[PDB]
Amino acid sequence: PNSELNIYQYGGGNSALALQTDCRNSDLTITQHGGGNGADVGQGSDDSSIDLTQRGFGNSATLDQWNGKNSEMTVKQFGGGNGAAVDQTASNSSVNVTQCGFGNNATAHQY
Amino acid sequence: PNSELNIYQYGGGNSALALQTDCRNSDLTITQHGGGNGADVGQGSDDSSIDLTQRGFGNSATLDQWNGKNSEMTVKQFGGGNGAAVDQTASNSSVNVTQCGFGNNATAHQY
Amino acid sequence: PNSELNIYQYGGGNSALALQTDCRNSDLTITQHGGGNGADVGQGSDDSSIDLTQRGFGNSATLDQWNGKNSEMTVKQFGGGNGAAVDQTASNSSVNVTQCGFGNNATAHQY
Amino acid sequence: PNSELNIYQYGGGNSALALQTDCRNSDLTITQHGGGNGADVGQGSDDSSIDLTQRGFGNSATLDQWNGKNSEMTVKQFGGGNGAAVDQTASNSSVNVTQCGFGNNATAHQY
Amino acid sequence: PNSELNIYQYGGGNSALALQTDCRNSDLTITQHGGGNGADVGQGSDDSSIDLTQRGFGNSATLDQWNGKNSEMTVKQFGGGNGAAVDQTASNSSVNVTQCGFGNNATAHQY
Amino acid sequence: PNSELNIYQYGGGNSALALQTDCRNSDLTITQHGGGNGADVGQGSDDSSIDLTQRGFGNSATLDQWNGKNSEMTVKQFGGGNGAAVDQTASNSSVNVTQCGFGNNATAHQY
Amino acid sequence: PNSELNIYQYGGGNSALALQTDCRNSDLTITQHGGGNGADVGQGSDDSSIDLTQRGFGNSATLDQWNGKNSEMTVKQFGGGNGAAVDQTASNSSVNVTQCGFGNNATAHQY
Repeated sequence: PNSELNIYQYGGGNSALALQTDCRNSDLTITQHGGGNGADVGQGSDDSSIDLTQRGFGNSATLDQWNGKNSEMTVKQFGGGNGAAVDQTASNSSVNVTQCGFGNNATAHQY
Repeated sequence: PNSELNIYQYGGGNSALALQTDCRNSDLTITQHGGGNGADVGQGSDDSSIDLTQRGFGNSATLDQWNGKNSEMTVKQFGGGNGAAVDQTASNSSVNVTQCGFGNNATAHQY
Repeated sequence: PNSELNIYQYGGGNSALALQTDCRNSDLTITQHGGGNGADVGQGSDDSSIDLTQRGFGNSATLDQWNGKNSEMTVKQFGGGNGAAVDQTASNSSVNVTQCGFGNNATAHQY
Repeated sequence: PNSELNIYQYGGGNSALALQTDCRNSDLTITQHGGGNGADVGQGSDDSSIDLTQRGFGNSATLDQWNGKNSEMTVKQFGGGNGAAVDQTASNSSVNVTQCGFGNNATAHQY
Repeated sequence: PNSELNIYQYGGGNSALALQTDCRNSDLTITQHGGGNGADVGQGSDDSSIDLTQRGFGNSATLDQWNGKNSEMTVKQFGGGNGAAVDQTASNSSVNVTQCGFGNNATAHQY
Repeated sequence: PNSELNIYQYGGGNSALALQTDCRNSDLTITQHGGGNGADVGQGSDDSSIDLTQRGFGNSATLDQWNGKNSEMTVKQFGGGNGAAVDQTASNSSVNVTQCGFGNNATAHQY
Repeated sequence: PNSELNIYQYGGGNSALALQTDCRNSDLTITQHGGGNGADVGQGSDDSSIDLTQRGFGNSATLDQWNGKNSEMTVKQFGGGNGAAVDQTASNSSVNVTQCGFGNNATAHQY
């Protein structure tokens, strides 16, 4: 099972927690640009992907992709203080969240 | 097999376009409070729900839920100039967008 | 059972209440142009259609189509302060109200 | 039962009340031009028609068709202050009232 | 069982503690350029590799790769005061941490 | 094969090169205190130990423990500018070099 | 074969060259105190020992122990400019050279 977890941080004060378990041929990528961005990502889904990109300051993301197969996550937060929380369990399914600006809130649930 | 689509406007200058076709056992609800809020919503998903509530001024929402089953979409825009675009094709899934404040932008795509 | 309920509002201060239940293969359409127009429309009839058009200011319509089949109801209110009250329960039946001008009152019941 | 109720009002201050019940394959039509004309028309007869035409001001009409079949009732009031009172219950029968000018009163009963 | 642990230190004030136990056909490499960089690396995984490179000043790294097989760790800290903490126990898995700038904190967990 | 290679540096300008290959059940330790100390150490010997201690400034040590078994090398350099060059291939043998002061040169070979 | 070769140097500028080959259960020890002392020692004799002690300045020693068994070699040079050259090959034999003062020269051969 070729499973890859990548964390790239540029700037200062960004924090990332990542978990990949029982997750075969799947990719989890976190890329944070700027400052004070927080990420918490769990992936336990086969042939699945999670891409998290935060660019700016004070953005928060909590992502959970569990039990699914052939499933995709994209989260892109541009700006300041945006909040994202997503759970994805559906198979052959995809979730996309894109927040631009200040103070955005998004919660997504796919079963 | 009951299908309901509802529009409520309170205030002035709010505009709503709604479409429900091939959409069985499904509810689409559109409620705007205030002024200048714009909504364009399409629902063709069985056993599915759309709820958009706009409260404030200049909020814009474009919602599309097609080919899904047992799917729920909720968009709530509080304040001014919030923008939301939501696409929903997954079955047994939920999208929730909650925008608070001014100038918020959110696009959610869930397949 | 393609059931569609459409409300289009252009201008300011228009209010529409629409209800569609137990209503198969049926369309309800409300179109408001101008200002201060009030609409209350309920439809529970199979293979039926409601068409309410209000163009002007201060027009009010109360429209109820219940327990009929293959029934068409149309109200067209042009101008100011027109009042229409229409109840339709007869099957395979049509009601048509046309008001032009100011201060008109029209009552129609079809059983 | 293709039953149609039509109200056309042009001008200002005209009032029309129309009732259609148990009235199959039948037409009720009211046409008011001008101002202050009053109409009260009841229709409960199968395959039968009412045509009321009031053109002018201050004309009053009280019209009832009940329990008839294949019955035609036409009232035409041109001008000002004309009063008409017509009751029709006979089947396969026709009532025609024509008033032109000012202050005419006409009463017709057909059983 | 060819097990190699290499440490290269250039400059001054860099300190590194490295432990390799029960770790067959596996490579652990530490390379520090500059000053005041701290490293603590434990490797007990078969056919696994850990590569740590710190370039700059005041960077801190804590890396634990345990019980895995065919597992890769890459940690690269460029700049000042970066902190990294990574634990990997998953087999056939890869963790990559890259920090650029000042004051980054990165945590990686892979089981 | 529990094989551990540790280098501790306290102070500034110290440089340490260490390689451990084909070396089962063996420890290589380098400890540098002060400034500008240079060490290069290779270990390929089974059940062997390397202890290099440099305390001061400008000390240089070149240590090669190859093809031996049950072999110990200890080199201790206190002060400034000491040079030691030691090669050890003999099995069940021990080499001990102690330099105190300034400008010492010592060469040790054991086959 | 427990074979030990130890060189202890205290002071400055001391130089020692030491060779132990084919020499089982044997000890070779050099102790130099002071400055400029030179030692060159080869040991290839079984169950035998070499002890060289130089205390002072400018002392020189060339010691060769070969093909003997159960042999002991001791040279003690105290002071300045002392010279010692010793070859031992005899079995069950001991050579002892003691030089005190300045400018002493001693040659020992035992076959």
